Amino acid sequence: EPTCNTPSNRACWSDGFDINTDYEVSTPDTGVTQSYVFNLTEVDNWMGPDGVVKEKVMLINGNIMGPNIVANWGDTVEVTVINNLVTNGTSIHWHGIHQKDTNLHDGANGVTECPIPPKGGQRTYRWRARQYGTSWYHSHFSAQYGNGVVGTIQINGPASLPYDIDLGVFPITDYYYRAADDLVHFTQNNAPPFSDNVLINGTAVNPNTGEGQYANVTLTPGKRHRLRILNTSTENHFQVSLVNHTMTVIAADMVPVNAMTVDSLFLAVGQRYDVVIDASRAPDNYWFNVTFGGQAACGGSLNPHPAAIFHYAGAPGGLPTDEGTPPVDHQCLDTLDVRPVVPRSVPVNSFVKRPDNTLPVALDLTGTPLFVWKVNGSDINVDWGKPIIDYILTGNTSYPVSDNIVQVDAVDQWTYWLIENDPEGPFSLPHPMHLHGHDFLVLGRSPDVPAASQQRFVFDPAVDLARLNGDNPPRRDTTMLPAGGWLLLAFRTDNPGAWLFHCHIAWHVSGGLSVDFLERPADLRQRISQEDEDDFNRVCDEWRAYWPTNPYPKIDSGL
Amino acid sequence: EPTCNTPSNRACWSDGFDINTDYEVSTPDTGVTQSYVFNLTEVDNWMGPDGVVKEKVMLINGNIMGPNIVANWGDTVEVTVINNLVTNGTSIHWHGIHQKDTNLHDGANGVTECPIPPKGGQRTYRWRARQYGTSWYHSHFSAQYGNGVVGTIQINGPASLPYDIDLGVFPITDYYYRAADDLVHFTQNNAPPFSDNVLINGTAVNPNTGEGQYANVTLTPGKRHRLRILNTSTENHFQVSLVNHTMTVIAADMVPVNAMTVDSLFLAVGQRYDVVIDASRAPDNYWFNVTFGGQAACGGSLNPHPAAIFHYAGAPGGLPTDEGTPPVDHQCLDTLDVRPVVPRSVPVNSFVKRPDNTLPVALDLTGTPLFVWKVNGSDINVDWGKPIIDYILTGNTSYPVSDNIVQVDAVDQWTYWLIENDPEGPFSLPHPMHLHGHDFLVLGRSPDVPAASQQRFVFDPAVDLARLNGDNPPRRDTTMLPAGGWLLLAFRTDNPGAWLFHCHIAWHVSGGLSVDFLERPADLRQRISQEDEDDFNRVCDEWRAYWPTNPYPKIDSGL
Ligand SMILES: *[C@@H]1O[C@H](CO)[C@@H](O[C@@H]2O[C@H](CO)[C@@H](O)[C@H](O)[C@H]2NC(C)=O)[C@H](O)[C@H]1NC(C)=O
Ligand SMILES: *[C@@H]1O[C@H](CO)[C@@H](O[C@@H]2O[C@H](CO)[C@@H](O)[C@H](O)[C@H]2NC(C)=O)[C@H](O)[C@H]1NC(C)=O
Ligand SMILES: *[C@@H]1O[C@H](CO)[C@@H](O[C@@H]2O[C@H](CO)[C@@H](O)[C@H](O)[C@H]2NC(C)=O)[C@H](O)[C@H]1NC(C)=O
Ligand SMILES: *[C@@H]1O[C@H](CO)[C@@H](O[C@@H]2O[C@H](CO)[C@@H](O)[C@H](O)[C@H]2NC(C)=O)[C@H](O)[C@H]1NC(C)=O
Ligand SMILES: *[C@@H]1O[C@H](CO)[C@@H](O)[C@H](O)[C@H]1NC(C)=O
Ligand SMILES: *[C@@H]1O[C@H](CO)[C@@H](O)[C@H](O)[C@H]1NC(C)=O
Ligand SMILES: *[C@@H]1O[C@H](CO)[C@@H](O)[C@H](O)[C@H]1NC(C)=O
Ligand SMILES: *[C@@H]1O[C@H](CO)[C@@H](O)[C@H](O)[C@H]1NC(C)=O
Ligand SMILES: *[C@@H]1O[C@H](CO)[C@@H](O)[C@H](O)[C@H]1NC(C)=O
Ligand SMILES: *[C@@H]1O[C@H](CO)[C@@H](O)[C@H](O)[C@H]1NC(C)=O
Ligand SMILES: *[C@@H]1O[C@H](CO)[C@@H](O)[C@H](O)[C@H]1NC(C)=O
Ligand SMILES: COc1cc(O)cc(OC)c1O
Ligand SMILES: COc1cc(O)cc(OC)c1O
Ligand SMILES: [Cl-]
Ligand SMILES: [Cl-]
Ligand SMILES: [Cu+2]
Ligand SMILES: [Cu+2]
Ligand SMILES: [Cu+2]
Ligand SMILES: [Cu+2]
Ligand SMILES: [Cu+2]
Ligand SMILES: [Cu+2]
Ligand SMILES: [Cu+2]
Ligand SMILES: [Cu+2]
Repeated sequence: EPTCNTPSNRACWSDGFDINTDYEVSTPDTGVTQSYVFNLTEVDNWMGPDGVVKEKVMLINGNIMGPNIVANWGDTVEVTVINNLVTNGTSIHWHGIHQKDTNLHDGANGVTECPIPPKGGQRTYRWRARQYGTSWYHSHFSAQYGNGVVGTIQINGPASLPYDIDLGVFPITDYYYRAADDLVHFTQNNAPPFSDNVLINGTAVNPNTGEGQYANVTLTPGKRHRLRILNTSTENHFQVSLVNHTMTVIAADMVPVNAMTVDSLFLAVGQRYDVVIDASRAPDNYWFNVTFGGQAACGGSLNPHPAAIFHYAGAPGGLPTDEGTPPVDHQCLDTLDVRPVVPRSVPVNSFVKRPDNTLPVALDLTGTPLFVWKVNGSDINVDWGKPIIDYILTGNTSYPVSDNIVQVDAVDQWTYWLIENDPEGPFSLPHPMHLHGHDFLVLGRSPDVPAASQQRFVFDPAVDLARLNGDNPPRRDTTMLPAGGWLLLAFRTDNPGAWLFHCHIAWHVSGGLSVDFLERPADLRQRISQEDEDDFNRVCDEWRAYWPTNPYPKIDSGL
Repeated sequence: EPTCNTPSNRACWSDGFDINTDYEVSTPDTGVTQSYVFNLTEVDNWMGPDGVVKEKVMLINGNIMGPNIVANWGDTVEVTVINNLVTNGTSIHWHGIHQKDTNLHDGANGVTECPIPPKGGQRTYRWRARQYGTSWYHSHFSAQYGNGVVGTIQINGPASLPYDIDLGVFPITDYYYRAADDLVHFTQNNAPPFSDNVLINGTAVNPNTGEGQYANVTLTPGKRHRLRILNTSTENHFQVSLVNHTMTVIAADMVPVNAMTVDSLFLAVGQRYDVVIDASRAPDNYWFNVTFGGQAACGGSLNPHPAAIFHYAGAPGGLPTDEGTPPVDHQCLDTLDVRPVVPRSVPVNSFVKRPDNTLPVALDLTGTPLFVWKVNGSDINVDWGKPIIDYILTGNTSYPVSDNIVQVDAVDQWTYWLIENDPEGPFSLPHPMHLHGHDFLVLGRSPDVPAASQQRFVFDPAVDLARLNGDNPPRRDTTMLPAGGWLLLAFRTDNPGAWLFHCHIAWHVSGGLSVDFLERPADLRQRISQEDEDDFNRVCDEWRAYWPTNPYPKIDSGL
């Protein structure tokens, strides 16, 4: 609960708690729990928001996304997930949510937990709100969030700007007619398709039948407005802009940033950015355009102009008439100009490339299926019925090779990670790289160049040390790995558990694009409570019980 | 020679020849032969126009391009080609030059001749210029033209518009510091690289050092000028545009067309557009920009802004100052609005797909190397030491698979060809499809989408007969095959010959992307002259004899 957060002062929140408070080491005690249930059901022949009937959808409480969770900073959020799907396991991952000492509530099935069984299994997740900002939650069961298992989190708190109205979440998703497993088998041997449409907060028009409707957001004239924009796509990466208006980014993912005003923004998959918009132009209807760039290397759509309408309150109705101007091609690259409100510094001199700090990504085309993704020479392939948490608990330390375990014992230390992008391969792609348990610092990346340019860059200290940023760099949970090049990441081992680090393109992690940071194993066995350990075996026993009866194979990594 | 061709009336040419004559059935008798020699040699460590030193080049008379051939409508062109390369054969193909019953001069090694042996090998081509306009010549000995065995052709004749100055040729080319064979070798297992630079009339600035010079054309203020723009690249497809000026296309490849005024034009490898430009703007310097569109699906260059300077005679020196606006994205597609001055009509109310009219193009990844191109189940591979003409002349009619033979017996009839671009494959790229011996009709294509939009079209009678056009359609020798799509074209069988039909990207034809039209083979043998026969046999003799002493392997189609 806030006591001094007001339109005129958003930086303050409670006594001793504000925009300057280091939220990773200090949280509010509110005593308040927001409770939620997620009841999942498979719908066949469902008539989607643009007119088109889909073969099958996977639906939370029978809507297009689940419940929009809202808690305040300091609260707890508890969610009982009941899986009334026909065949599918599930497991809800809370994206952006650090899980500080609650690794078991992470929802990375095969890693932190077995999936809840179909036809009625259930499980309560509970975690603390030690961050405030905009994130979201979705299935990590192979690519099922692409079927509909997904929604948003708003955990309210201080902002790095005053604003009058919080317009609330504005999520954006690529939207395909073919269901998520059809799409996985399809991308095992074939280039990912253009999305059939892009939904904006649930809705979009069919550029071919005219059915459906635009998102319609009403600005109070002369008021400033927080809008919380997200990319919930399985694959599209997006570029966004508001015709005749600037957007001032006040946070990226769930990390508040100094005010940074811009004409457009790239959001990858899993990215979010909260922004203020000042309704100070002429009363009217303005397009909100979704565009794309980086020469389709990070997706596009058969809808050639996905859009929403921003309508000033008092102005006539109907559609915008200024088409606007195209934004700068952002080239499948996020902006590294953002600067956290709450600093971090680490040194960006000393750097040595060695096998224990380096994650080489490589598309193997010489197997079956054609498109297989490998980190440090192995495609991930978790065991759904034998998560890493059952190894931890039963004391087994011989993790399979499939598991892609990257072991980190150092306690509370900064660790630097070189992620390499198939500099050697036949070709290289944009990958949206995202970390569970943690926000990383984006120390640096290989030169910014058009995405489809085939140029290949190997980290060199002679030239690349000079390019690193150790002084309050971007901190967030999702960033771009450059086409044919390299990302230099750093994270503080401040959270024992098994924490995935993967590309967030549903087809890519599906095909092998993951690691598993085993972060501080022995500490982790101790901080896992009896209620979690016990709930872990129940769900695991039932699943293992469920699994052999299931009429369909596992046909991908599990993630 | 012309007797009435003046700036005010370009349509006339001489007594009985004019812009309306059907140059495919009627030619001037001038009795004039224009003679040329091409003395080809290997130079190692050669400093290119942009200040950068290449490992190896193959040049014609010690320059970056060979003689600029020039002649009147009617004459003969007779070029002795003396091969003073170390290791490689050569065979100079005259591209856009139909070779009316001069098939053994077409310069397709493996098809119409053996390679001219290295170390003083020698052969003289003669063909009649029964077509005026702009085209070009280059090697066909695998990818050798990527090294410098290239140049251009201007057969003077009437035009579709009056103009005061012929600015003469302006060839545009991708420019790669690596040597052709290495590039071949590379693209066998890797996406093709963006060019290191683009040369315009033979020159470019290096955009990393500034060394070199811009191409620089003077305009006589107030005058109408004709520029004969060509795309001579191994790969890049280009978009061009003149800042603050229009261009009127008065010809396409060697087909004049009715005048068509545009803002910018797309040229695929091989293509040519003569245009008219009126220096009617303010006296100044303007950038002529080469840009790319179609989402790098057919091109890119690491020079961000290849440009030349169009300088108005009388205005001052220095660089153009108005940077201008990017042309439209032409999506890797040639324009089909173009109308030949001498029209052809065929029927388009009536088509049926069959094996015998259907070219299925296929990228095959299942083998060695990674990237093999297949048309109708087979990657072409010709035999430099037994050319299909040694078959026609030995009455041997048992052609290997490899040669990708297409027997068209019909005498002087329209034949229809459905070309399919891997609608089933893992992905599909545009291809510049080039027919030897003929100009084709472009009846049509799959409809026009973004080049990387992943869309797959199969020709459909129901839907696609209303998209065809038998009423004077673009006529030309190169046109685009759409990514995942199709193309329908036609030619008359008025030329007994063996005629390659292949994608002009050096890499893809090196890879297998060809067929061979064995056009009216019975007709062919009666028509080879004693001197053509014996000369073909001589060269074949010295090639077959040279070949066992060649130190490198053939690694590619041959072509
Ligand atoms: C989870 O959900 C769907 C249930 O429909 C499964 O997807 C189907 O897989 C079958 C068997 O491989 C295919 O033949 C169907 O085409 C798929 N249909 C759709 C609509 O995707 C998937 O197999 C399931 N995975 C598991 C292990 O339960
Ligand atoms: C914003 O979205 C709008 C509406 O979807 C886009 O407007 C379309 O513009 C195209 C492009 O010329 C027109 O042919 C359509 O008729 C427009 N739709 C409407 C309803 O006006 C708009 O172009 C987007 N603007 C930008 C920069 O992408
Ligand atoms: C054509 O000429 C070039 C002349 O060098 C040959 O190219 C070389 O090929 C060898 C053998 O694979 C390589 O080691 C060299 O690196 C190549 N040099 C360059 C710069 O490309 C090529 O083999 C010749 N081809 C034939 C068929 O004789
Ligand atoms: C056309 O070509 C010029 C040739 O390089 C490009 O213009 C710029 O080059 C100047 C040299 O004057 C540089 O300062 C700029 O960085 C380049 N222009 C920019 C930033 O766009 C030019 O852009 C090309 N323009 C067109 C018409 O698309
Ligand atoms: C899930 O929703 C269904 C409606 O389809 C309802 O019948 C059922 O009781 C719900 N499950 C639970 C335990 O909430
Ligand atoms: C959007 O909603 C507002 C407020 O209720 C209304 O003024 C307007 O009619 C709507 N316009 C659109 C985008 O269709
Ligand atoms: C990559 O695997 C190698 C070789 O097996 C191992 O020595 C190395 O430390 C691994 N690196 C990472 C980053 O896990
Ligand atoms: C070819 O050019 C060379 C120099 O490169 C010259 O020596 C030679 O005489 C010329 N050869 C012929 C046959 O024209
Ligand atoms: C082409 O370059 C040549 C030099 O070989 C020059 O004489 C000519 O005028 C150039 N063409 C144009 C259009 O500038
Ligand atoms: C281009 O040539 C013209 C005509 O000779 C001259 O006026 C102009 O200064 C030249 N410009 C450059 C940059 O070389
Ligand atoms: C394609 O191949 C088949 C042989 O399977 C043949 O029947 C057909 O004539 C071929 N099509 C063309 C145009 O070559
Ligand atoms: C733009 O995205 C892709 C293009 C491709 O060509 C292949 C892929 O996966 C194997 C891709 O993801
Ligand atoms: C843009 O052109 C290509 C892209 C690719 O990714 C592979 C290729 O194989 C030849 C290509 O030609
Ligand atoms: Cl996370
Ligand atoms: Cl030709
Ligand atoms: Cu996520
Ligand atoms: Cu996550
Ligand atoms: Cu990826
Ligand atoms: Cu994840
Ligand atoms: Cu050619
Ligand atoms: Cu040709
Ligand atoms: Cu091709
Ligand atoms: Cu050819």
